[PDB]
Amino acid sequence: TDKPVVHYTAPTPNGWVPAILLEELKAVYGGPDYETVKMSIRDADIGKVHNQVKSDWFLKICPNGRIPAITHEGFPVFETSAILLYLAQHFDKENAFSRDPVKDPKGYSEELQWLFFAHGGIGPMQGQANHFNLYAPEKIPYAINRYLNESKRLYRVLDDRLKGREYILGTYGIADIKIFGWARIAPRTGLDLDEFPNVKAWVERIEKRPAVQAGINSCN
Amino acid sequence: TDKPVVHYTAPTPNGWVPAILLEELKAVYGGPDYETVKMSIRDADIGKVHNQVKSDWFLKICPNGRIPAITHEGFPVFETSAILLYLAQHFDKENAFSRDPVKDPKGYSEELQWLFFAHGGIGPMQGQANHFNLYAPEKIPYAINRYLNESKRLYRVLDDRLKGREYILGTYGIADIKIFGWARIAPRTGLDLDEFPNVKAWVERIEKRPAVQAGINSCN
Ligand SMILES: N[C@@H](CCC(=O)N[C@@H](CSSC[C@H](NC(=O)CC[C@H](N)C(=O)O)C(=O)NCC(=O)O)C(=O)NCC(=O)O)C(=O)O
Ligand SMILES: N[C@@H](CCC(=O)N[C@@H](CSSC[C@H](NC(=O)CC[C@H](N)C(=O)O)C(=O)NCC(=O)O)C(=O)NCC(=O)O)C(=O)O
Repeated sequence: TDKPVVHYTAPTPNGWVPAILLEELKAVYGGPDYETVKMSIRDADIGKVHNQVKSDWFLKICPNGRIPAITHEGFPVFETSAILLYLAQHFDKENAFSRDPVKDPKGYSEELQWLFFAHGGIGPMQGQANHFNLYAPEKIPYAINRYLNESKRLYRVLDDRLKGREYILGTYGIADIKIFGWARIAPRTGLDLDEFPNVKAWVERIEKRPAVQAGINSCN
Repeated sequence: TDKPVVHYTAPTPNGWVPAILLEELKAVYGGPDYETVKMSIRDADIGKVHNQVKSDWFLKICPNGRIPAITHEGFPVFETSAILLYLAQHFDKENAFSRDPVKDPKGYSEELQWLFFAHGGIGPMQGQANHFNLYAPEKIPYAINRYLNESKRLYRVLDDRLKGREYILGTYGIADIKIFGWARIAPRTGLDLDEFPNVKAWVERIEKRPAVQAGINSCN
């Protein structure tokens, strides 16, 4: 009775996103279902909790010792954007949320470019902004300013891409889902989404999807 | 003298990597030939040099205003890893350096996972280590140590992956190429590669390849 997909996750800008896609897929195709394994991302739990991202058994699934990761009938996939691509290729047969590499090589490339932009830019830089507010023991203005300025620059790139559209590649798909995990916590990072009104409306359009709520809530 | 790919680049851990793949492809297939446009990545040059990453004309090719980017018969691709994937899909017809998404969905997924690992882990974090240790106008020991330590953690993940192997996914390919651009300057960043002897031997075997040297040199 095991589900075909197991999602190892935590309620975070990265952990929400495969669950969002899984719920979107279910709403369209009727499946697949998934099992959720809630993992500790607290360094104070290292060694002493089985479901903890540094525990060795989990490194066989995600060698980086971070969430999210999935297994699909035993096959492991780590890194948010790679998980989204995997799930789309295996379950999104009508291309509702993703572009086909064979029939749409240029559109597929576009999708990869925006995923990699988020994966190398928004996620890392907004995460460093969060680091220097929440976790660094001292206030370090050089670093706080560096990462807030860089996050603002990246959100301007995103806002400009959203001008004249409702979604990054026109129709809602996995590039929106990846970025949305971070964009919905942008205010708490110190960005003003009212300064990026295309981004703000896009976050609101996605937040109101029932599958998005179900995916976020599955991580709690 | 036809050049169907134009590579907008600079001699940097990201700039080298598409040129390396282009030269690997040229050695196996006899093409594609390419033009190199050397771009200033310096803020001091903004508005003062035509070939500068924040120039409006370039934002039409790379909306993030960073190198590398390519055009292929006019079609733009930005983000190192997305460029590698595009060039592989379009020119690596015998899959000498890359896995096919249709014929090898598992291997293709693994390749994406390691590219995304590098793109969200090694490049961003080693780039921050370089910023604080090498380029910032003030020395901030907390930040230097944070990003040197995180780089070391990421290199330990890579070193353990390379145990028992010569290349990340068995045969040399685009996942190695992506990380190699950063790993070859790890000593400069501040990592002692003797502490990562699998990474060290892997850097050495890749550095010796004539196509690698040709790609690196093309960015000067
Ligand atoms: N590139 C990976 C990133 C996954 C990731 O960062 N997972 C986090 C929780 S998401 S919460 C956001 C996360 N922050 C952290 O993980 C903070 C702790 C970390 N050790 C540090 O020192 O920064 C971050 O900034 N991410 C940057 C990015 O997405 O590029 C995790 O498991 N952390 C546990 C641990 O590190 O032990 C992906 O896309 O899947
Ligand atoms: N994710 C992109 C990154 C491309 C990139 O960083 N390009 C750099 C040169 S490569 S040199 C390595 C680069 N450092 C820089 O670009 C230093 C300047 C920057 N503004 C800063 O303050 O961080 C870096 O750390 N990159 C992190 C990563 O790869 O994730 C660039 O054009 N800089 C000009 C500019 O910013 O105006 C990719 O993979 O293509």
